[PDB]
Amino acid sequence: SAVKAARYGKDNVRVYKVHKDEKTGVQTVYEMTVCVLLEGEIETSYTKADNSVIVATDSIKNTIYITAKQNPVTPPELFGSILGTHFIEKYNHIHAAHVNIVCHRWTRMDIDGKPHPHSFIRDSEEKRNVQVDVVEGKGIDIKSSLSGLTVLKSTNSQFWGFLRDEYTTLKETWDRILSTDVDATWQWKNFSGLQEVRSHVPKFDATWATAREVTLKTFAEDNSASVQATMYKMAEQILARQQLIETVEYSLPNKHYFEIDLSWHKGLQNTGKNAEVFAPQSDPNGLIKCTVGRS
Amino acid sequence: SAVKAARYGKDNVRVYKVHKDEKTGVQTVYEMTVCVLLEGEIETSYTKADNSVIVATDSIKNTIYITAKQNPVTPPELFGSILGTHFIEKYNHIHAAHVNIVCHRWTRMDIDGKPHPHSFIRDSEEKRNVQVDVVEGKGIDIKSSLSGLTVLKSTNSQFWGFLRDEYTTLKETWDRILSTDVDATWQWKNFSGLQEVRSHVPKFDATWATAREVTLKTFAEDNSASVQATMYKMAEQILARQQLIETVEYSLPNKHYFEIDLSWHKGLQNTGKNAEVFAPQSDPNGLIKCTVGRS
Amino acid sequence: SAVKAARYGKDNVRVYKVHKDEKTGVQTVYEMTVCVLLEGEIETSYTKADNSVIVATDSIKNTIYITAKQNPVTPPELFGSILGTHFIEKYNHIHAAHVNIVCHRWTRMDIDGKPHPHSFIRDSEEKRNVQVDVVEGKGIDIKSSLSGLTVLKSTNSQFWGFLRDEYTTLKETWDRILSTDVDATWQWKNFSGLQEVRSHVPKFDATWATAREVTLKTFAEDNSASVQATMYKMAEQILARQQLIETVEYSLPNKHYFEIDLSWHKGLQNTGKNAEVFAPQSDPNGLIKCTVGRS
Amino acid sequence: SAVKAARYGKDNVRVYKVHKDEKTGVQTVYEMTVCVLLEGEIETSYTKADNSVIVATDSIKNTIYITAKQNPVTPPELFGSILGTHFIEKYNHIHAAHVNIVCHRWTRMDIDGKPHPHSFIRDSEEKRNVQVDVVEGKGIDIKSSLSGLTVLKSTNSQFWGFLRDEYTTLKETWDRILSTDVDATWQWKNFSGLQEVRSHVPKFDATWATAREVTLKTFAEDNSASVQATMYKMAEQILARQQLIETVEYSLPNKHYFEIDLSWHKGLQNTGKNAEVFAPQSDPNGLIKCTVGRS
Ligand SMILES: O=c1[nH]c(=O)c2nn[nH]c2[nH]1
Ligand SMILES: O=c1[nH]c(=O)c2nn[nH]c2[nH]1
Ligand SMILES: O=c1[nH]c(=O)c2nn[nH]c2[nH]1
Ligand SMILES: O=c1[nH]c(=O)c2nn[nH]c2[nH]1
Ligand code: NA
Ligand code: NA
Ligand code: NA
Ligand code: NA
Ligand SMILES: [Xe]
Ligand SMILES: [Xe]
Ligand SMILES: [Xe]
Ligand SMILES: [Xe]
Repeated sequence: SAVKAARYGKDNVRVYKVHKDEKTGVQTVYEMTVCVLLEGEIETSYTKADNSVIVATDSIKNTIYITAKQNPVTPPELFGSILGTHFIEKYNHIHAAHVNIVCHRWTRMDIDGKPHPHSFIRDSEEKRNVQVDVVEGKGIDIKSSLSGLTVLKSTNSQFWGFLRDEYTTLKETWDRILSTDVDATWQWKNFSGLQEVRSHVPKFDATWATAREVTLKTFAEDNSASVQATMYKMAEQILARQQLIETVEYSLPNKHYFEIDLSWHKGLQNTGKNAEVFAPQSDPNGLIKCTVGRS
Repeated sequence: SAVKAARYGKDNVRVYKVHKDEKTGVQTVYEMTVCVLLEGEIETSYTKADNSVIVATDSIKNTIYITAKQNPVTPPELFGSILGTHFIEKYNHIHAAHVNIVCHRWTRMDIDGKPHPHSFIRDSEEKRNVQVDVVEGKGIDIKSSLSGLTVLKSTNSQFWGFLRDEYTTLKETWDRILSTDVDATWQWKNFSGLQEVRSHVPKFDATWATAREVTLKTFAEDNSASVQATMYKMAEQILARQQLIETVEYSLPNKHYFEIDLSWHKGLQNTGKNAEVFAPQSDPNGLIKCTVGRS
Repeated sequence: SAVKAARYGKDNVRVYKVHKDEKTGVQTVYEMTVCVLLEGEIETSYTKADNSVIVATDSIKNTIYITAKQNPVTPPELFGSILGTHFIEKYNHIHAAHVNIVCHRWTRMDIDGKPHPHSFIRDSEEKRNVQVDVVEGKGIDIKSSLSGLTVLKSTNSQFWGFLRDEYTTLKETWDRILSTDVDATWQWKNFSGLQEVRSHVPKFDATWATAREVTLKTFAEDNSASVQATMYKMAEQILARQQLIETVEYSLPNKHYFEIDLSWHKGLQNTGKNAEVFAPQSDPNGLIKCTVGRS
Repeated sequence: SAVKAARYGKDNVRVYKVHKDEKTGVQTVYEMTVCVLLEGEIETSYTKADNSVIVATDSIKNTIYITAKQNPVTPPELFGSILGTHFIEKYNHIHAAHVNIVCHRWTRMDIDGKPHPHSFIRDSEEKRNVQVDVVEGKGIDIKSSLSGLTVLKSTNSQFWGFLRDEYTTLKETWDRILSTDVDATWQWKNFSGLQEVRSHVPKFDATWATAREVTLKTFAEDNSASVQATMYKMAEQILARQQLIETVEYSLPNKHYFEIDLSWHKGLQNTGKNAEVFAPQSDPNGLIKCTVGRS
């Protein structure tokens, strides 16, 4: 037997950083969860109990804190690239670093219509994420994403004209609830290294903001023919607005809300046009995915 | 042996309701999770296998949907009171109903600066809750609450002057991070029945809004001497603003963020005045509670 | 306004302890999660920012580790009583300690039919818990429990003869699946103090074992007329076997498994006597509680 | 823009099946969670709102229940292969089916030393899983796995001789706790179709059992030089025992238990040879992976 693939490192490293503006007194906080996994010439730690090739995962953890101390942590695409580059440059025998970062929301509070200088609220479990793969001699591959964005529209969703056979019971509908948790990933063109990532820094926040805005607007305004059709419209628009993106991937659950027939009880009408009370279903759920790229 | 206490019913009943304004086309959604437990002359179902006294939990579930169809579901204090009253009035041998309601946020989306007529976002896992106890001959006891409101301030929190003995290692501090998840409960004076609850209907939303606003403002503005001192200030203000509240209870975790000493690494300064990078601690956590009532 | 009630302390303190037998080489591990909340003359920390009355929650955490170092941690009833007593005796102004302990399973592995000396497996998320309230001048109140014991029987459960009215759709049944997660609590007679708790030490593990065995046997053997009837049989037997228990409380979800009618598809028979494939329901669930005491 | 990849289907489909032996009266239950995602000529549902190509996810759900009714559900490798084959054969334009199955434990209860005929216990959250990819013209690819197997050994784990540089604070150790949650996946050689999968049916349960046994024995008996070294030993043995496996992958968290220095308190000795009480760390954690194949 032989080692075909191996990676190891530290997961679930929680990091908080504060920036203090001395002029204005305004403080800004960042909180992330970081995972770093390394690859390289490390097979002998598995096969021969040779620990000499291991950069201890505890040291990886230290490195994350030190790197956050000495560098900006925003945008996360830049921080991840710095962190990944560090490992492949510092260690001769490490040839790839894989960095995943989940950014948690700390949104500045408004108190009496004014932005507070040092108080923050977690407005939703929506995350902004990055996956950065730094591979020696092959540059930096970055996938950026938003996840945990939960939305619902109460009308202007339809689903009819699907295949009907002996396995089908679903009725066609011209008016239903549509609710989902959005997972959207945009993959950047490969970057040659840290200098190139630095040169595009302003595009990272702007593209995140565009992806979010396009997702919300399209969801709200599309008279949706299906999850498939609506999500494709989202991805098409993101690609049109940022030339440095190669692909956009969406993964969307269809979180079902079922009509409840109450007619057994005194002829109460609660279906079709009269539907007011619905039963949200925890499971099962549709799951629809698509990756859209350029012609 | 004897039955000393018994209650039974249906938990985790998810309910969604939509209101459609025909004039404006505007839709408003409500989504809740409901639990109803009943008490009464039901001991024989336990001791004698006498099911004749059991209102099936499946029927309780049906009743929740039917009641939501025929009544407003907002404010939840009113809906819970209607639901609880139904059971004690309908069934001679049922003498108490305990209704818990968790309201989930569906906040109307703003698209291009305008409120969308039928699209909604889950902005945070913060909940608004009620517990309604309807007891035959003893009226209606309502506890209202907000929970899952997660906040952090990066300065203007202190903690010094605590007891120091041979079990103490904690250093006094004049500048720390304070972060918590707020659980706040206000208990209404007992209501004689549904007519009285209906007469106070406008106070329920207003008091929730006041409780939330007081919590946020006090947290942000208090130069906090301790969690204890800050939370007391919150509760005092809520009681001053709503005479129909008897008690206010807060339960607050102290979610710790630890300094990281980096001096071992090239004398890097990251403690005290130089602290920028911190390690959020998942556990353990302080837990501080208090119930404040009137003199 | 006035402080009506207050308690504070440290939650989620994870503790592991190992015992090493030098003679046999056998090691035994214990892992717990501990919460300690204190009450006493501490109102001024809330009302006057007087921290002098506060035993820091960080010190409480230290005390838990120190106490675990110097004392046995098993049975948890004894450990909790030692820990709670410590606080009320050490601190003049602290008059109550509330200690909750969750014990996690680390079951010794059998390798080739032999018990391994130092290797363990987490066989299920079932917990053994205690709640210990130590109140100065009023002794020690202990509630012991097991929770997270998940069981299912595929037949020998019935449910018929319940109340039928205009809210009822549930069909009577003479053969159904019954599945639940068992939460069972036995409350000990009040103990005068630590000496008395020590004198009953062997009863704690034995009664836990009896409670577990009675629960499992009764569940498996009862041709169940309802959850209510079966759980009462459990509680009755536990009270008969341990005179030092005053009350037994059970809280049992009814985790529903629904028949699936497949007759629409080529007349396939999958209901009643022909039911083979079922749909487990995540929610809603019945919830049935009862507290049984002595005549 | 163009669709580069697309798949859609139903996730989180809970299924329970009972087998009743009429001769012995013995019942056996199976409970699973199933996900089925399809690929094929379905791009037009995304790009042109052409639902005619969509097999509704609701129909996929129906198909899972119907297939479970008409076929054995064990071993899951066989059930998944039947289910995946169904979709590619039934629908001309569907060319790939991806089936994931999580099997939940329902272990027969022993009551008074005898196996009970119809009562079961969930002994741990350990799962047995399969991923089956059925691709038209390319056969059936099966990955089998166990996950959620949580173990700890209190000694006979070491970690020394790792790289030490200016980022290292970790002390070398010759005696530590090792605890992990095991995720192990074995990938079968490609099968030409359902006939071939059927011909190997007895190997599926046997290989699962072997993988489990090897994992437990090696963990318990290895005087571990590192997680890396121990896991490699596991994978090597599994490959030696089943020639039809091509690769074995392990993914293992290193769940840390930290010594607690208590010397500040009356010189109490709780480190090194005197370490008895430890602090389990919820995060961060090491994460170590490896894929082992044949020379
Ligand atoms: O077994 C281990 N492997 C590792 O790679 C490591 N890094 N720190 N501690 C460790 N333990
Ligand atoms: O055992 C049961 N008890 C109940 O109270 C009930 N209500 N519906 N089904 C039920 N089953
Ligand atoms: O605000 C606080 N209150 C407390 O009681 C405490 N104990 N340690 N740190 C603390 N902070
Ligand atoms: O939008 C939808 N897409 C689908 O593929 C589907 N299948 N059932 N309902 C559905 N809704
Ligand atoms: Na390198
Ligand atoms: Na009544
Ligand atoms: Na005292
Ligand atoms: Na096909
Ligand atoms: Xe969508
Ligand atoms: Xe606070
Ligand atoms: Xe039961
Ligand atoms: Xe391991």
